[PDB]
Amino acid sequence: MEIRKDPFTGEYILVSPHRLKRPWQPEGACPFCPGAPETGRGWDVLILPNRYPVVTENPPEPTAEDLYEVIPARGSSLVVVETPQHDVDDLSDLPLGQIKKILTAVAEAQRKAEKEGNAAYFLFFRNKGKEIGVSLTHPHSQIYILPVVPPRVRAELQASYEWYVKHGSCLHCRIVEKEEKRLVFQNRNWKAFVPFYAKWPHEVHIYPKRHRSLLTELTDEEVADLAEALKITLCALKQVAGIPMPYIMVLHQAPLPRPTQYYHLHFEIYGMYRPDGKLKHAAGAELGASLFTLDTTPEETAARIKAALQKCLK
Amino acid sequence: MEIRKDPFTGEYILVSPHWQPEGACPFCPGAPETGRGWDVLILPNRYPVVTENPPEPTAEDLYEVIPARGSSLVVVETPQHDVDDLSDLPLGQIKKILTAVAEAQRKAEKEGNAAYFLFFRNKGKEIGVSLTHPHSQIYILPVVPPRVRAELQASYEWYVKHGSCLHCRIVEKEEKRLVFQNRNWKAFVPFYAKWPHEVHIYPKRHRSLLTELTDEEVADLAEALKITLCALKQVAGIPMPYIMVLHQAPLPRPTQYYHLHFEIYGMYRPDGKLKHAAGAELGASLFTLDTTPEETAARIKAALQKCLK
Ligand SMILES: [Fe+3]
Ligand SMILES: [Fe+3]
Ligand SMILES: [Zn+2]
Ligand SMILES: [Zn+2]
Ligand SMILES: [Zn+2]
Ligand SMILES: [Zn+2]
Repeated sequence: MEIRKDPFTGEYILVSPHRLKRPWQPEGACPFCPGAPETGRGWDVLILPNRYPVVTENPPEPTAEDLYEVIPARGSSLVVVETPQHDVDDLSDLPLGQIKKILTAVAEAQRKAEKEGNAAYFLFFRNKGKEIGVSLTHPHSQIYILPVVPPRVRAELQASYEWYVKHGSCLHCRIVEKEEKRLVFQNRNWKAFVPFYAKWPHEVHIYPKRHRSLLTELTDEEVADLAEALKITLCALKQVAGIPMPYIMVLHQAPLPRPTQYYHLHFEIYGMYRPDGKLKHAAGAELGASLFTLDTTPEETAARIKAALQKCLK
Repeated sequence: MEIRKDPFTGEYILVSPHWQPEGACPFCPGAPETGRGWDVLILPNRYPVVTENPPEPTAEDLYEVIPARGSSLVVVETPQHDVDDLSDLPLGQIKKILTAVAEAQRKAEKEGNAAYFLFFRNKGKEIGVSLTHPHSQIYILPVVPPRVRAELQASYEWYVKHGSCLHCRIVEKEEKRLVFQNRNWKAFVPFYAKWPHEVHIYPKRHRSLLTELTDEEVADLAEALKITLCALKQVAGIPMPYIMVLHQAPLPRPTQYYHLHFEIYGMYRPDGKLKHAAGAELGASLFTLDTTPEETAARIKAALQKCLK
C-alpha cells in the first residue's frame, strides 16, 4: 500500500492491494442497507469507511524505488450512503429534503477534516450506472480525504491563479455570469450549464452564483438550492437519452482548509451516453493522449438537456 | 468543426458535427474505398475529426479556438476480416503495418505542417470498438496532445536538472517488472502503472521519432508487440480489450530529452471484469490499483512464456 507518482504526468496512483473476489464468491448482503451491525438503524444518511480503503489512518510503510516519488497512503476513504432504500435508481430520484441531508452530512464531514488539519484535500464524487462499473446498486457517493491535491484540481488551481494575477479577478465568476445560451438551469444561488470546453457527450458544470471556493462556506439556503440544482440537472440527464444515463459527478473545490479568491468550487457531471443512447468509452484518444472529441456541438447539447429538463419539474 | 481549448486544464476538444448494408465492412478488400491486392492500407477516416481544409472555427469571447486542421486516418492492418487481434498476425505482416505507419509519418514530416503524429489502437467491443476488422488510427494534428505535452515538459525539466534522458535511465533499471526484451526493445510494467494491465514498450537505443527506427529495430518492434499483446490476450483467460498509444516527440525534429514509447492499457482487472475510467480517473486524474505493478508484471511475464514463438 502507497501513493506512487508518475514522473512524466505528475498523476498519483493509489496502490492499495486487496484480494479480488472469485466469480464463485457471492456479492453478499448490501454493505449500505440499514439493520446490520455495520450500518445501524433509524438514519437518513450514513457516512462510513469504505470496505477496501485506498487511503488509511495508519498506512503501511510506502514501497520505495530509486527514481520515483512515493507518499504514504494517508487519509480516509468514505462512502456516503444517500438513503436507507436499496431499489432507488438515482440521487435525482430522492426528495429535495433527502438531498439536503446528504449535502449537509458531506459538508459536516469536511468540517471534521478541516479542523483536524492534516488532510490536504476533500474529494467528493459519485459514479452512477452498471455500464460504467457500479456493481453496488444502492445509491451512494464517495469521499476521499487526501494527503495530496488531485492532479486535475491542481491543474485547474494553477491556471486559475495565473488569470487572477493577470486580470485581477476570478475567471470562473466571469465565465458563470457571462454564460446564458448554454444555460441548463439556475435558481437563487446556482447556475448549471454545458461548458464551452465540454469533453464528454452530456457535460454540465454546476457553479454557485456567489464566489465560494469551499463546500464548508455554503449558506444553508445555498446548500438547499444546491439540492434543487443537483436534483433537476440529474433528472434532466436521466431523461434526455430515453433510458437512464450512466454518469460521473465530481466536486472541484479548493484545497483544505483555507479559501481562495481565484478558484471557485463546482460540480462536474460527465454524462456518458451519446445522443443516440449508446455508451461512450474513454479510449486511446482520451486516456492515451488526453484528446477529446464531440460528434455534436455543446450548444446543441445544452438545448436537448434543457428541453428534457422541462419534464422534470413537478 | 473546430478544436476548442479547456481554459482550466489545457486540454483539447475536437468538435465535429455528424444507409449501408448489414454485414458490410468498410475496411474489407473489395470495398468502394479499398480495392484488392493489398496487405495493409492507410485510409481517410469516414467521419474525420480533422481535415485538410477546415471551416472557419467558431469563435467565443473568453476562449481559445483553433482550426481543425489535420488528417484522420485508419490503418487497415490486414485484408482478413476474421482475425481477432494485431497479435494473431505474423511477424512479417506486423512489419508492413509498422513500416506503413512510419512512411505516412515521414510524409507528414516532409510536408511540414502537422505539429503531431499520433498513432493509436483501440481493441475490443467492451470499450466501444464496433468495427471488428483489425484496424489502427492515426491523427495528424495541428497541436501536441496534452498528455504528450505534459510528458515532454517533465522530461525536458529532468534533462536540464540531471543532464540525461529520464526514459533512457528508467529503461536501464527495469528488471523486476520486465515482461519481455529483445535486441532493440524492452517491455515492462512501469512503477507508475495506472491501468490494471499496463505495459510500456521502449526502444533500447534512445529514439524520439518512429521515423528514426532502423529496419532491424522495426523488425524487432514487430516481435515485441506481437509477444506482449499475445501475453495480454492470454493473461486473464479470455481476450482482453486494450488501448495502445505511441508517445513520441513532435514532428519533425528529434529530441534528446524525450524518448518514444508505446503504452498499452489492458482493461480487465485480474478477475476478468472490465475497468472503467470513472470519477476518480476522469474527474480528478487519480488512479487506483487493486494489485501491485510488480505482481501484475509477474502474471503477464508468466503468461508471456506461452507466447515465445
Ligand atoms: Fe473543473
Ligand atoms: Fe508516456
Ligand atoms: Zn442496500
Ligand atoms: Zn469566482
Ligand atoms: Zn472487414
Ligand atoms: Zn532516452
